[PDB]
Amino acid sequence: PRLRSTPQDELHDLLCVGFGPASLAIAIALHDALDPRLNKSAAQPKICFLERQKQFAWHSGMLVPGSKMQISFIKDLATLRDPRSSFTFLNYLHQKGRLIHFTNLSTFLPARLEFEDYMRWCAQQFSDVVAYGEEVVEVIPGKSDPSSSVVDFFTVRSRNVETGEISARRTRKVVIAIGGTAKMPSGLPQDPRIIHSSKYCTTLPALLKDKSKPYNIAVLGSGQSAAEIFHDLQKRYPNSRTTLIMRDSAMRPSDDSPFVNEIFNPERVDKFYSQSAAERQRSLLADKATNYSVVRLELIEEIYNDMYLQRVKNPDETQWQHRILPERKITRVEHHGPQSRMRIHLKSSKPVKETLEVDALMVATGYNRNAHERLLSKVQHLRPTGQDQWKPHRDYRVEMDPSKVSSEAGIWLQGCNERTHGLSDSLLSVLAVRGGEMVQSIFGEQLERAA
Amino acid sequence: PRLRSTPQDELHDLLCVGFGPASLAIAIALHDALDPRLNKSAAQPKICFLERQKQFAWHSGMLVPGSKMQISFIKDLATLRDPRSSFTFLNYLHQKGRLIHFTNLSTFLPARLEFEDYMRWCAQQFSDVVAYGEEVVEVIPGKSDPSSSVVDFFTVRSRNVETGEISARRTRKVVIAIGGTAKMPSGLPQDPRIIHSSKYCTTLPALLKDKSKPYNIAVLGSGQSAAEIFHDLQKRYPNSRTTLIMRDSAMRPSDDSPFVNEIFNPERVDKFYSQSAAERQRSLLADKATNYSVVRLELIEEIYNDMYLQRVKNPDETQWQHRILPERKITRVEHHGPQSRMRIHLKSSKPVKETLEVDALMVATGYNRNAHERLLSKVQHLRPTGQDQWKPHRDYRVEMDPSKVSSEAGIWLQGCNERTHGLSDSLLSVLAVRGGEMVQSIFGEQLERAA
Amino acid sequence: PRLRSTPQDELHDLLCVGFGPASLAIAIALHDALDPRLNKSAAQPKICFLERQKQFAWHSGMLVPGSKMQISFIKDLATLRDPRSSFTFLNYLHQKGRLIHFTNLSTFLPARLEFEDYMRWCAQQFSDVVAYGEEVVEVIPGKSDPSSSVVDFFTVRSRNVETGEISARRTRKVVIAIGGTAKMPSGLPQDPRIIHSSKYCTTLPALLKDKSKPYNIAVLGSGQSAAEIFHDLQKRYPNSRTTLIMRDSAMRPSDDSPFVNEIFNPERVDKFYSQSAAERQRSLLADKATNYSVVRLELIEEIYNDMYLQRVKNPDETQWQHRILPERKITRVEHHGPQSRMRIHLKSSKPVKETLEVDALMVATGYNRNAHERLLSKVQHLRPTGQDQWKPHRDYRVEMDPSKVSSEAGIWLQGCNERTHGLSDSLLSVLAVRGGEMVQSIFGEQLERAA
Amino acid sequence: PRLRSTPQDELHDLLCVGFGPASLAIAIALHDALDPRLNKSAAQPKICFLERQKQFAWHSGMLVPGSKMQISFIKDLATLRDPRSSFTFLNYLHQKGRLIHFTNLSTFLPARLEFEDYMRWCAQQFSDVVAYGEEVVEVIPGKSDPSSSVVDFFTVRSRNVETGEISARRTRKVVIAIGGTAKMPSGLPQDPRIIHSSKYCTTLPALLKDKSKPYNIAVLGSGQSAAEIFHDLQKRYPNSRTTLIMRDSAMRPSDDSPFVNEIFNPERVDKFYSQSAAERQRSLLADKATNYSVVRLELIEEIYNDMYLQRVKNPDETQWQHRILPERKITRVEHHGPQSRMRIHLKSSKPVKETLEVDALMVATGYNRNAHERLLSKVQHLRPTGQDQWKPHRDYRVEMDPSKVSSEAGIWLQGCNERTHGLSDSLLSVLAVRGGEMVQSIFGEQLERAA
Ligand SMILES: Cc1cc2nc3c(=O)[nH]c(=O)nc-3n(C[C@H](O)[C@H](O)[C@H](O)COP(=O)(O)OP(=O)(O)OC[C@H]3O[C@@H](n4cnc5c(N)ncnc54)[C@H](O)[C@@H]3O)c2cc1C
Ligand SMILES: Cc1cc2nc3c(=O)[nH]c(=O)nc-3n(C[C@H](O)[C@H](O)[C@H](O)COP(=O)(O)OP(=O)(O)OC[C@H]3O[C@@H](n4cnc5c(N)ncnc54)[C@H](O)[C@@H]3O)c2cc1C
Ligand SMILES: Cc1cc2nc3c(=O)[nH]c(=O)nc-3n(C[C@H](O)[C@H](O)[C@H](O)COP(=O)(O)OP(=O)(O)OC[C@H]3O[C@@H](n4cnc5c(N)ncnc54)[C@H](O)[C@@H]3O)c2cc1C
Ligand SMILES: Cc1cc2nc3c(=O)[nH]c(=O)nc-3n(C[C@H](O)[C@H](O)[C@H](O)COP(=O)(O)OP(=O)(O)OC[C@H]3O[C@@H](n4cnc5c(N)ncnc54)[C@H](O)[C@@H]3O)c2cc1C
Ligand SMILES: NCCC[C@H](N)C(=O)O
Ligand SMILES: NCCC[C@H](N)C(=O)O
Ligand SMILES: NCCC[C@H](N)C(=O)O
Repeated sequence: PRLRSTPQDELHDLLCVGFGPASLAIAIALHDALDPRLNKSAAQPKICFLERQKQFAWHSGMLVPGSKMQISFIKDLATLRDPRSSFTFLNYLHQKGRLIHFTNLSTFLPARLEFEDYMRWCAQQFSDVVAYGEEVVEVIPGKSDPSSSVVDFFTVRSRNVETGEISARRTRKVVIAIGGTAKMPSGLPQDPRIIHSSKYCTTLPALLKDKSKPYNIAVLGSGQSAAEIFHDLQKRYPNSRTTLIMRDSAMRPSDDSPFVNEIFNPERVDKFYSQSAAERQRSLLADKATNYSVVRLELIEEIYNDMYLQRVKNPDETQWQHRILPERKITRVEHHGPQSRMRIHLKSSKPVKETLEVDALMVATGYNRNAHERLLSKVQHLRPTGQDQWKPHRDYRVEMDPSKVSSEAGIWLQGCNERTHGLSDSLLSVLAVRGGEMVQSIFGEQLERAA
Repeated sequence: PRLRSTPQDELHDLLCVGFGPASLAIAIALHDALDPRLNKSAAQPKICFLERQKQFAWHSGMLVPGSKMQISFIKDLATLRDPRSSFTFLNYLHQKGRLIHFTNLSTFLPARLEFEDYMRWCAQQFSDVVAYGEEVVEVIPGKSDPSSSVVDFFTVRSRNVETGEISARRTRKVVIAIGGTAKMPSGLPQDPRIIHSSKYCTTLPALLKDKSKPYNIAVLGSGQSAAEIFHDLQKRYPNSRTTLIMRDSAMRPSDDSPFVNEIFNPERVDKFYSQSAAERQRSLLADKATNYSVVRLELIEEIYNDMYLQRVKNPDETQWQHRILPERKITRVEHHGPQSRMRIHLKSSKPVKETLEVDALMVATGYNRNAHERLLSKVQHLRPTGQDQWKPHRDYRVEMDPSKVSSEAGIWLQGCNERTHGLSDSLLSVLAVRGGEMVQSIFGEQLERAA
Repeated sequence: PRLRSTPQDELHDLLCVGFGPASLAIAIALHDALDPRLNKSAAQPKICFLERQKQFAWHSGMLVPGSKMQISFIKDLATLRDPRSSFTFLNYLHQKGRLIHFTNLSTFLPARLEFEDYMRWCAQQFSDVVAYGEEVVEVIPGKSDPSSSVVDFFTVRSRNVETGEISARRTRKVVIAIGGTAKMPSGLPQDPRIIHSSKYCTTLPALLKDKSKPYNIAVLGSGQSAAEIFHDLQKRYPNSRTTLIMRDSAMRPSDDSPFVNEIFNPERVDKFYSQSAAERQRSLLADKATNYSVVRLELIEEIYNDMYLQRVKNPDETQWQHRILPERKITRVEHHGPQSRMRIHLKSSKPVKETLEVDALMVATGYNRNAHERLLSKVQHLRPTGQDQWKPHRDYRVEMDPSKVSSEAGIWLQGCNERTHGLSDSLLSVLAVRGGEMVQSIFGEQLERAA
Repeated sequence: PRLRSTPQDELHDLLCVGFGPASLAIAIALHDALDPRLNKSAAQPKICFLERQKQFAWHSGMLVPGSKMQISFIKDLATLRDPRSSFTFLNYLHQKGRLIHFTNLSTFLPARLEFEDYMRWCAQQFSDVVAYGEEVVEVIPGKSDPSSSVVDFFTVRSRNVETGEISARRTRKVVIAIGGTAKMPSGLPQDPRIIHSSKYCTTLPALLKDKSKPYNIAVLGSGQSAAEIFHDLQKRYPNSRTTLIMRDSAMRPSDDSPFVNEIFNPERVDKFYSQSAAERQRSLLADKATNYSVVRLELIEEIYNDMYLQRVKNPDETQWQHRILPERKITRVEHHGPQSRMRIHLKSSKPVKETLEVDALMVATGYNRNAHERLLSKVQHLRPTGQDQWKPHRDYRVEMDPSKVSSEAGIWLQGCNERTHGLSDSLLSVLAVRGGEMVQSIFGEQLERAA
């Protein structure tokens, strides 16, 4: 099958906000559900994806040279749902003439560059139904009978990133799959020299143009992003003096041990979801080291080894080209001085220390997943009376007042539901299976008519 | 699609001798070629497989506990030809409800027990076209016009392993895929206590019945089979005294390094085949350590570690429970004595040493691949005049005198062609791709009519 | 030098309670301080060690086959203080004729069996100054002038483990290095079938005598001890049905990552000690995963793999020979029934489940380090007024009222000071350096006279 | 003890030619034999070492960034002889304040930079007895009674590398420990752009000065040196186009498997030496993959991975920045052209291909160990009549006619005796033990007088 485009003016069955991996997994699952080769029961649903980037890209600001996936390739966008799918990583390799060559690597962990290209190869097959350069700015409730008190569609308004014009599309069902936004410490001032990890590859080279210059560059944080940037900077700027600032005492290893890791299994979502709010909070805390503020062991070991080599060359740590400053917090940033370097004031992170002069501060402090709140502000009144937070059901559809919203209309959330669905929610871990679940939840009636 | 059985009395399009992995890969490729889901161009060919075992089994005498595949699961019976195939290892796992669980192991190397079950799961889907308990004993030339000098079919005669009756099936094309036979040193006498590695799991427990008894058991050889048996015996018979006898100075590691390993790539068969006899002989020798008389490093290290632990317990090697005797050869076996133990006489393997008294000698000396010669003795006269060896073309069809044999008739060899096709010939390495190549070579005309 | 014995009746310079690794490291450091070859400045101090075991043994109840050290051999009993010492692991190997052979293993982690033998080899060299089979039962204050209010020696009373007779030795200085006692859940009743991990190898075989019998054996806990026992039982009793009961959701991996692991460095003791009580408590919690309720990754992976193999054989987890039951707690133990099996009642560990019938319950719930409290009850009054807990100084000497105790008398604690000295206190990590520090603290005046 | 210098004019007991690791191990063993702390039996022997380098350096032309030892640190210059020695790698680390830090790396394989510094630290302690900048040019026989026919000393003549003046020293005993000389293919012409691997770090940067320039650089060979240079060039010159030319089909992995590796054990020298010439030749061939024309697996895998990444970026191998050209041999080098690039003509190495234009050719073709022949030309007549090759005894002393040479005079060879003493001869493997053996062989009489 081949998904054809729907004219902008027609009522859509589904409109998806964002075309990152989460939305792409839904597109793939729909294709597969409509394929007679895979689904024996298999008109076309009217679907559109809106993506603010001008083309498909996966965390392009963090495509650090040599960076690797932290998940088995088997957990791609189709395999766990159907290994026979044309959208598996192995079939992508076969199509590229690279399958035997990848096999000879004996690794489950492709370069992030390669995995992005896999997803790009998948994404390109849906170009007819994806509108790029469209930033969704609001979702507005709609009534086919404006005199009634029942909402039965939604209008999704997006802004063209190049022209700035506003387009509207109407749909019975909306999916919001917009990932996360850069989290910045509230104490830090705004400055072109202060840059979030998410914009590392895309904006730092424009600030620090000469790769041979002895720049002083600090990195704030101790998670995977902070470690990757710290390590890369030492290769990208060979004569630089880099400094890793962390409030913890040390970089800590990610837990990928097999029993613990079973929390990422697709079948575990049912189990997690059915737990109480207290139990879910308890569970997420207990398993935090699988995902948050943690670094892959291999990378920790490499950075440690690099530090040891500095010790061999010079026993005085204060003279090392690259340094780590643990149990520190930034208390003041001077950035109005005549020189191109900022002055960073540090204290102990325990409940006055040194001063650093730097050309740039990379801030690897993670992400927030609350941007859907702003997009859904105008539909908040459709929630049950007195409810001031969106409550996703197991099938990811948000709860709305049944007396206010028709059964045929709804809004689903994707990627922002860790609190209710578990640690796998924001990752690639369950995307293949979740895509299949989403297609059933959204298009079930049509698929049942064929079944 | 589903391959239906052909009545014994009808002329077959293809008859395959053996239903091990090589024949199974052909069955799978044919299924896939006939599947409209995978091949858009896709009556049924008349096909039968004859297998001497009573059911599908893969080296059952060597299904040693804990034994592992020495090849990536990606090199299964379909993936390298088509990752979308229902016969991939990953789809097998999915069907069994085990895919996520295998993923969590982070290994490319399943237990041999698991891989056999994968192949058994594949094999069971062809039960309608496989006759088990049928040992093929001869291939006889046939002439549709007996007064002419042109052969245009073959009669394949098989012996029922239970009843002993002789059945005949006629076919235009024959494939011989019968693997290897046990290679035994010519100096060794016949004795129930002298057993080839291929019969280890199936016959040794019948000889040495009490698992707690202090048996003396020797193992001859230094390849993967010898190492696996040596290591297993120490677990199976905890109180036994085992001795590894080898003519080499040491167990040597298998070469699985990535550049060298590319010799096993499916596309390399073309390159190898087109080389001269001298070059091919040279090439096979240079790369011998990838496959022959070699042990997986991990297993060498485990055995070595076990030996070290014996040293900790006792510094006198002569007192060790389990011993390795390198650079030795057996010169005499006494096995007519009144006691249940044989007397093995050893000398240096260099161009008189000790004596061992043992309850059993496991002989792990490898395999010969010449059994097709006996089966094809009655068709030898169809080869070009003066040719006293079978010459497989690139497509595995043996050369026959075109003035004696019709273009529609032929015999293909599988698994015994290392001399012409390379080190991957006897392994699982190229089976998926080779199956596809075989289906084209044998059924091409029919498939072209559909294409 | 060679430490000669002191007659029981003479006033000792030092008496050490316990001859485990901590006391042995002090003996070694004293030898080394007195050796002219190592210390250029170098009468004999009057010293005695009292050990309740009949000979040197290191956690003999947990010398599980195949069990390994969780610390580099470089952190032996001398190397970190002086690599030239005759008491290094490498010199032990050299003396045994095993150095080259160990080198060829390429491991930093010897078998626990080997490391015990290293320590036994060290211990045997101090046989003249160690009294075995002597259980210290009390430390009594002594006054050379009984009419005065100043304590200037201590009497250490011990009970002969064979004869039961009481011996007394007088000393100016005492070291208490008695390790830990078995920690048992308070809810469990006393029963010969309920056995702590510390008595696994020494007492379980006496209870379950027939190694081939299909016993049901449970294990309580999820730390290294629980994992080792769980794994071993499956080898020791091949036909048994084992069950691992844990309150956590999963076995979690030990953190041995290099930055975090620096907390075990000898120089870090100064840093840890100088922190506030609050900071120390915070620090110990943050780094808990380096030592407590954690399993070596390799062992987790092996157990996981064994579980997967059960899945291959049978997809129904309830039928598996060996099982893990996570998030469970024991609420009732029935052990008065006519059968030889106890009935264990389980519930969820979250704030009624199944029932198990077992022949034995192995309880791997860790250790307490409070036994010094009982031994020092009669000297408690020498602490500063109102102080109801022993307060070790940096040099491990407990604080006593200077107006009550002479400067030449004192009591040191070893191995029970994690709260004040850090996570390395109970381990082998800092023993070499700590031994040297202890010798200076205790014998400094004599050593200064030579210096 | 401290070895004092001998005036140039005095008769020496020993003169050693070369102060690389082999001579340094002798110096260390002598120190240790004379140390009362280690040898209880312990005037000073008159000794001098002559070294052509201006200071101690270990293969400085191949101190490639990130390069690692291929041998356990335990096989340092003392440990296998005496772990108590002050000259062990661990004691070096302790002295540098780095022991705990190295321990935390969990590696047996220090950087070559670190190991050189270890050896430099050892070497500096013998500065009084080492004359640097002295290139030995000949050994001349000497007779204390010139009218007699008996040689009883040797004169060693050396050339000052700075002034060019000739100095002579007289000695009863000589050791030649001069390592190897650069082996170059005889077909290659002399050119500043054609450089042996041994001069990579020291001379290539002087030829290719701009690290950012898009140079074309070829590497000839497929051993460890060729792989290290190939890999490093890609980092040193990021915009370069590198090409690895090899006559073999692939880089092959070094055999470091534990049983095979036992050939490097010090005790194995006795066993190897006592074999016949035929057996020794056979043995060296069988074990070639442990040392010659082989690459460490880890490095092969890294290079392979780098090649795969090029494939991801571009499926056309001809466009890759860095390429490997297997089964090739150089037949013509054009190097008289007006451009700065040479033209290299390649053919198949099998019994016309492409053309490469390159700025430099690195030639990693190994070493010869025959330079002692030139130095000993004037003493050849002292060998038994008709003997045209030097024959080292087990103790490394060359055979001389007893009627021509006094028992108190002799010449020993070190590092060039693989044919007679085995594969460990040229390596660090047996240096500690061999040093001890050499001290006994040379100074035994003096040491026996003390014993
Ligand atoms: C550097 C990095 C590496 C990672 N690597 C891994 C890994 O190895 N394995 C793993 O499982 N997880 C990984 N993750 C986790 C990651 O969250 C998932 O891989 C994945 O990106 C989640 O997909 P998503 O579609 O939910 O969110 P995203 O990938 O963020 O996609 C959301 C999309 O919505 C678009 N969008 C946002 N706002 C709007 C708007 N208003 N209108 C229109 N479009 C909009 C964005 O442009 C984006 O394309 C990584 C995360 C980071 C930051
Ligand atoms: C113990 C062991 C482990 C191995 N593991 C691996 C591995 O991990 N990876 C890998 O790539 N290679 C491995 N191999 C190599 C092995 O040769 C292939 O895996 C595979 O078995 C080859 O398949 P085949 O069909 O050519 O031969 P076989 O597997 O031997 O199958 C031939 C079949 O023909 C039947 N047969 C024989 N004679 C007759 C007759 N006269 N009439 C009818 N039927 C007959 C036999 O019963 C058998 O079923 C292993 C080999 C051994 C011995
Ligand atoms: C199974 C196990 C394995 C371990 N493995 C490691 C490892 O790999 N690495 C590591 O660093 N740590 C390990 N540890 C931590 C362990 O605590 C230390 O290795 C070490 O045992 C501490 O030595 P110690 O002398 O302080 O205590 P102990 O080893 O317990 O020694 C105390 C001694 O005092 C004796 N004693 C007790 N009471 C009396 C009395 N009243 N009178 C006389 N004598 C008495 C005891 O018999 C004992 O010999 C392990 C612990 C366990 C339980
Ligand atoms: C790049 C490289 C890396 C290696 N790494 C390892 C390793 O990891 N492990 C290992 O076991 N082996 C290794 N080797 C093997 C190596 O041969 C030994 O490590 C070691 O160098 C042998 O020591 P030697 O003293 O015999 O020879 P050399 O190290 O070559 O020392 C000989 C010395 O004699 C001097 N000399 C030469 N001619 C004269 C003269 N006419 N007069 C005066 N002085 C002279 C030289 O300047 C030199 O200092 C490596 C070899 C190379 C090339
Ligand atoms: N940060 C990525 C975590 C991936 C997870 N361990 C999984 O297997 O799904
Ligand atoms: N449980 C033993 C921990 C040992 C510690 N990682 C150390 O290196 O000292
Ligand atoms: N090329 C160095 C080889 C070192 C050798 N495997 C050894 O252990 O001595």
